Amino acid sequence: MAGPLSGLRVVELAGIGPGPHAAMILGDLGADVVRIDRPSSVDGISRDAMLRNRRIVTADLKSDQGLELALKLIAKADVLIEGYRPGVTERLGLGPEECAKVNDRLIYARMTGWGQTGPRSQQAGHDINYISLNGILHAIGRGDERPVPPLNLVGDFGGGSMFLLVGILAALWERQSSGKGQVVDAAMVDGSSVLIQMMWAMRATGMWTDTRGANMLDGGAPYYDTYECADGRYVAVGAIEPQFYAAMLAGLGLDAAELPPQNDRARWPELRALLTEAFASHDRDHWGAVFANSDACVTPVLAFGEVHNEPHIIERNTFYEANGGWQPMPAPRFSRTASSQPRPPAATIDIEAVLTDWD
Amino acid sequence: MAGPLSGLRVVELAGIGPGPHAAMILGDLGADVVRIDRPSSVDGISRDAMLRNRRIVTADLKSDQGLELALKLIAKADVLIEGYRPGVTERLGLGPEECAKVNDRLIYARMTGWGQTGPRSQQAGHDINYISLNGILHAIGRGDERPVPPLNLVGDFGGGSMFLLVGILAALWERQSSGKGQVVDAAMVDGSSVLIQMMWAMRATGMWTDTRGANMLDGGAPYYDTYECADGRYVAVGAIEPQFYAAMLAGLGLDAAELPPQNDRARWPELRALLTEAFASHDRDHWGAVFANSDACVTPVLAFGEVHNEPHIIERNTFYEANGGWQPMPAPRFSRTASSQPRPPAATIDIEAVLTDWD
Ligand SMILES: CC(=O)SCCNC(=O)CCNC(=O)[C@H](O)C(C)(C)COP(=O)(O)OP(=O)(O)OC[C@H]1O[C@@H](n2cnc3c(N)ncnc32)[C@H](O)[C@@H]1OP(=O)(O)O
Ligand SMILES: CC(=O)SCCNC(=O)CCNC(=O)[C@H](O)C(C)(C)COP(=O)(O)OP(=O)(O)OC[C@H]1O[C@@H](n2cnc3c(N)ncnc32)[C@H](O)[C@@H]1OP(=O)(O)O
Repeated sequence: MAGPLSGLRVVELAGIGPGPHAAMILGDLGADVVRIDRPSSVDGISRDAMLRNRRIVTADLKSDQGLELALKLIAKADVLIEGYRPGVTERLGLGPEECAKVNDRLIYARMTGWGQTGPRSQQAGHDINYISLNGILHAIGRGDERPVPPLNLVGDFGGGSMFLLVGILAALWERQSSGKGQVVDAAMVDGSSVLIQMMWAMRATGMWTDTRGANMLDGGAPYYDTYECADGRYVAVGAIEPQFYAAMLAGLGLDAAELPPQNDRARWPELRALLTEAFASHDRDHWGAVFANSDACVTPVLAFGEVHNEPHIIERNTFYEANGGWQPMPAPRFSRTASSQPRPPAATIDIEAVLTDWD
Repeated sequence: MAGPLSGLRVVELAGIGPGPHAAMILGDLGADVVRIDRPSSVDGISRDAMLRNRRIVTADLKSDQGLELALKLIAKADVLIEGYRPGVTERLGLGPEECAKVNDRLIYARMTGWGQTGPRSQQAGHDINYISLNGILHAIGRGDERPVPPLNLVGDFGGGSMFLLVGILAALWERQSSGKGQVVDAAMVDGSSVLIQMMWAMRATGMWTDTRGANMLDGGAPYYDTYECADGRYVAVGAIEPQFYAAMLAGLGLDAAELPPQNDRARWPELRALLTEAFASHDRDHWGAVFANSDACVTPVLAFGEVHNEPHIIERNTFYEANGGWQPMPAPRFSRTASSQPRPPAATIDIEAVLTDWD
């Protein structure tokens, strides 16, 4: 199996959102990932590209046979991933303490939103809930409107699966001294809070306020925002540094002497009005040309369906084609032990066949 | 030094955004992290909490002595992090090949937005630019408005630092088998694409559209969005699963029989209006009480300044008091080798000291 995690063995108790995303990435980087789903489920080969780089197996974990086979897989593996509510694996007989009895090398990775304990620890939730409690959601969107969810990128993935991954891999490094596994407790409410550490840093030094839409990086700054062009499509401007901002102004045709200072916040309304009228005067693809190879920090805001036509995307093979759609190639990239193209979802395998393989 | 990464040595070439965030998380988990800044920028003790769990040293990397001292660190280290444009470390004489001469075990980690090669590889940029090219930014915000940046959470951190960490720690695992380092190439345009793999998966199966504000998780669904309350504050609703949705309706006082179907998208505007009126008739904290211990997936949207007073946050110690204010405690969490509270940024030390300390 190609990639730096060749030889790493992972058991994933099938759930939704962060658990499978983390499992995907371990698979992507060469891990041997076996996913146990319920029989009531799997009516064919999966159509869900997120289940790439998997072997799927079926097993009623409520039955004693189910549990036994499961504990035999875990015995032969380096990592377990579960993202059920706290208590669920315990009650199945697949809890950490049970796992520690058949494999004290196990990295026992627990993916939740609220964490393992505390008042919300049994409440159902999704991304939007976890980021609502720690200040993140409130910071996202225009100042004249209610907050807008940043899809499920910040709680589920950035602050969720990715922290689970770092935990697993950090724990494997620990396991190199100690010869012992341990439990990784990844909660979206915690990981997302470390994800936004910069805002907490800036808040402390007076460089970030709680007012939505009134900061340097939330859309409040005219030089860090999107602009509507003549065709109704958009560009993004990120020209924070003064030298990049000056480069942007020259490409737009605006003389710096006729504008308010870049960082005179009291005159941001005027500045925005000027930049707005300028970008509105030509179409997105015009601005893409003007600013290609410039440091002006102006880029076209492409829709998903146009991404496959962008030269920089094509040339670095950020994406590959698979069963009626582009999908992203593994990230990040490795010079010597490169990942390979992901293996698509495969039909279910037998749990005995797998135990054989793992010897 | 507490945490799973005790004994890991990291040299960080000072930069902005994702590199410092990665180095911070490594530090948080107990890595020994030495950050080389330039003499010209360091003054007092840094007031940037992102620089916690560091030793800071200065050095003109353009001098003969600075280059030498730096190469002697890297000789003794496990990982190097740099986040300059491609070619920059090569020209300083700190490129991968030069480092491979003095330490074939080094994990050489390169954090960029656009990657190591390709047409955009020398273009200045910020988060908003990287996420504009791969479809992410276009998908964020309300449908009748221009896209809104989700701060710098998705390119810099979620698809940036976190992928640099996954690559560093995966490469360390590969090293245990191979005896050798390698180069990790973490590009924000790639990582953020993998971060949003769920949308590409959903797009392939006809369950995600390129129309902004018309999807299950972008704010277009009335059961996955924020709602303004009687007091002008907000709740988040995340009631995707029909059973949680039913529980929310009961708590709102709304008879399901009176309402359009949860997932009849043609009638979402109509459903939204009914839910809007309901949420508007009481204040945020009222809804917080009503739905505590519920699976209705309704949570108060707290501003940063309110987070310190939420019971669930307090009791799990998601934050600690610092210097200027509250900061996120390390994530994720480890049962056996737990992280300690971060060490605040401490004054510049002398590079020779570190070399003594390390050899
Ligand atoms: C993309 C998205 O929408 S992402 C979801 C975001 N949330 C999270 O993942 C955080 C994790 N915590 C949670 O909130 C939950 O996982 C939820 C809310 C997503 C699901 O809630 P629930 O449906 O109550 O599931 P919960 O995790 O509590 O339990 C799963 C059940 O399946 C059972 N189960 C698991 N695997 C199997 C199996 N192979 N065969 C049979 N039963 C099984 C468990 O034993 C449990 O039954 P029980 O609780 O009645 O004893
Ligand atoms: C918070 C935010 O907004 S963060 C996200 C920003 N984006 C990225 O990080 C992507 C990757 N990095 C970059 O694209 C760039 O570093 C930018 C766009 C951020 C800034 O561009 P530049 O200012 O041109 O920096 P670049 O990386 O090209 O080079 C930095 C210079 O610092 C110099 N330098 C670095 N360390 C030292 C030192 N200790 N002493 C002296 N000089 C030093 C380098 O030698 C280089 O000099 P040179 O090109 O003049 O030979």
